[PDB]
Parts: sequence; structure tokens; C-alpha cells
Amino acid sequence: TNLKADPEELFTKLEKIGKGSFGEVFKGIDNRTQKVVAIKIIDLEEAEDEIEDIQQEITVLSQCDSPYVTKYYGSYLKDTKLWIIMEYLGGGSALDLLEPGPLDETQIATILREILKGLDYLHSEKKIHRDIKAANVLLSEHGEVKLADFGVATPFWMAPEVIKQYDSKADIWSLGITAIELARGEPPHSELHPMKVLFLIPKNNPPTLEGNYSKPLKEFVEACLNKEPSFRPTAKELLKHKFILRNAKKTSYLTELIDAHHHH
Ligand SMILES: CNc1ncc2cc(-c3ccc(-c4cccc(C(F)F)n4)cc3Cl)c(=O)n(C[C@H]3OC[C@H](N)CO3)c2n1
Repeated sequence: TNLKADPEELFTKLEKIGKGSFGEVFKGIDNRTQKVVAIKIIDLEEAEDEIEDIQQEITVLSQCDSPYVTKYYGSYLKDTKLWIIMEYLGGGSALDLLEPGPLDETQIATILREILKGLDYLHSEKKIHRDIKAANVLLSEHGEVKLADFGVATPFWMAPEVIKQYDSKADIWSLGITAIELARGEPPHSELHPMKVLFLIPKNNPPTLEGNYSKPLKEFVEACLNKEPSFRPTAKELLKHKFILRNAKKTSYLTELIDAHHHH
């Protein structure tokens, strides 16, 4: 973390793009390159007991070099504020893109395929994302799909073994939930109080994808959502799952989904 440079000279802060973990996030401009960046600003006075988790996510992101993981550019300390600079992805989150209407299975498969490419990278690197969900999947304006908002090392996407206090297979369960979310708009139990979901996930049979979806998609979900982690496939194996192979297409096609969200 750069303690000497002034981030307010280096970056032009623009509009908020939502509330993130531990701080507010803004669209911004790198004044030297004119590239758009995402800027998270954390008040270290207000968020004292969480600084350890902040440095941990900074460390993890700095160790990632993948087309499928949002790029980290650095961080700056100015007075009491920590500025964290990331790649700006103009397509929004996958969750955002659900809003105009349902995804088709080509769009679902393409997004899941790219998520799997990111999980394959992280797991090969002995990393766990820990918070796979549609809101943490970001798209570039060209349709590229990247992971963001790693979980710290809300219950709806959590694997049962995580709740009961796991390895990379936890990400595979969360991917199954995310698959349901991309198909249906929300994860299982989304109508229920989170404290109820905390005991339902360990006690109940795993969720299934309900509705008029293709059997390969239902089987993709079922394969991820096995209570037994060792019975879940790896990200590598799921990249060859028939649902992915028969339905995923070029990521550039997702610009149609991005454009639809702007006309909505
Ligand atoms: C809409 N386009 C877009 N493009 C890029 C980003 C990049 C980030 C982002 C993420 C994480 C960190 C970070 C790094 C280290 C430690 C910590 C943590 F300890 F504090 N955090 C820094 C940044 Cl800058 C971001 O919040 N958003 C908005 C976000 O998208 C996902 C949704 N779940 C909530 O809103 C983005 N949005």
C-alpha cells in the first residue's frame, strides 16, 4: 500500500457505483492514462476491527493474474482513508443483468462457463473464492466475465459444511446456487429469514432447479449441489459438463444482455 502518493491527484473520483464491502465504491479516472477505474474508499477510523480482513483481500487479489479475476491496481492511504483501485467493469454484475427479464440457457451457460474458468484458476492457485454469487460476478462492456468480492476467510449461497464450520468444493456448491439464481432470479429460500436459512441448508436435502429448464441444466445444478463435497465435481470437470458444452457460446454475445439492461 502506497503511503507517499496522493490518490486525489492520481485519480478523479466520479459517481458512486454502490456500497461494497467495508466502504463506498466509485467510478473514477486514472488521470495519467484516462482509463476508468473502480475506487473503493474505506474510512479506517470507522472500520477498525475489520482492517485485517481488508489486508487479506488485498493480498489475495494482488496474487491473482487471470483474465477471470478483477484486476487489482494498488492502494493508497490518504489521511484516515484507504483508497483501493481496481479494474472498472462497465457491464455491471450478473445480478444486475437479471433485472430486465429471464436469461436464456445460452446466457446462463456462458456465464457459468466463465465463472468456472475463474474457479479453475483460483483452485489451481490453492485459493477459494468463498462468495460465489451473481452479485459478485462482474462483466466488462465487451461481455468478459470476471470474479470480484472474495469472501472473508448472508447465508443463501453458503455450502452446508461452511455453515457448520472446507475446501474448494465449497465454491462448487455456491456455483450450483448461483446457477439456480441465474435461471430463476434468486437463490433457494430467498423468501425466508436468514436465520431460518442457516439451519435449513444443513438439515434439508440440497435445493433443486424447479421449472421448465433443460435436463442438462438441472443436472448441472444437481451435480454442484451434493451435500457430500467429495461428490461434487471439480471446476475443471464441470467445464466439460454437457450443459456447458451444448449451450455456452462466445462471451461477446453477452453484450446483447448488457445493452438490454441499459434500454430497460
Ligand atoms: C460495476 N463495475 C464495477 N467494476 C469494478 C468494481 C470493483 C469493485 C471492488 C471490489 C473489491 C475491492 C476490494 C479490494 C480489496 C479489499 C477489499 C475489501 F476489503 F474492502 N475490497 C475493491 C473494488 Cl474497487 C467494486 O466494488 N465494484 C462494485 C461492486 O461490484 C460487485 C458487487 N458485489 C458490489 O459492488 C466494481 N464495480
